[PDB]
Amino acid sequence: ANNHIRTVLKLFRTIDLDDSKKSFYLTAAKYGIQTQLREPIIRIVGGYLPSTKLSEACVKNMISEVYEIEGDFYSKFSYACEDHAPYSVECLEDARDDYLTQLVELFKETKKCLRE
Ligand SMILES: [Br-]
Ligand SMILES: [Br-]
Repeated sequence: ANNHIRTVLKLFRTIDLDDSKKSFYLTAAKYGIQTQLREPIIRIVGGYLPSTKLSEACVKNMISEVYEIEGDFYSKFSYACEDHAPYSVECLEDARDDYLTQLVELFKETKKCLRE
């Protein structure tokens, strides 16, 4: 219900990816989080009855893993980019598929623990 939506949106708003990173990188990283995690989780918890207990521990662990997954994306976009110059669109594109794959796997695991 809308109480669960509020709780989940507030937790997603705590995600700080470092807004001084390249604008086009942040656009991609945030869009992946939005489309692979925030929107599908909001769809799920919006359907709960208002009295249903949502596992905040489950959502908070999901948030923690987003930082790890985005940090990996950023390293491969920048200094650890192998085949192209750091910050190049090739580096972003070359790392983006795996970033999204990791977010999809995190979504699948998070779904299992959402209900307390
Ligand atoms: Br949403
Ligand atoms: Br329910």
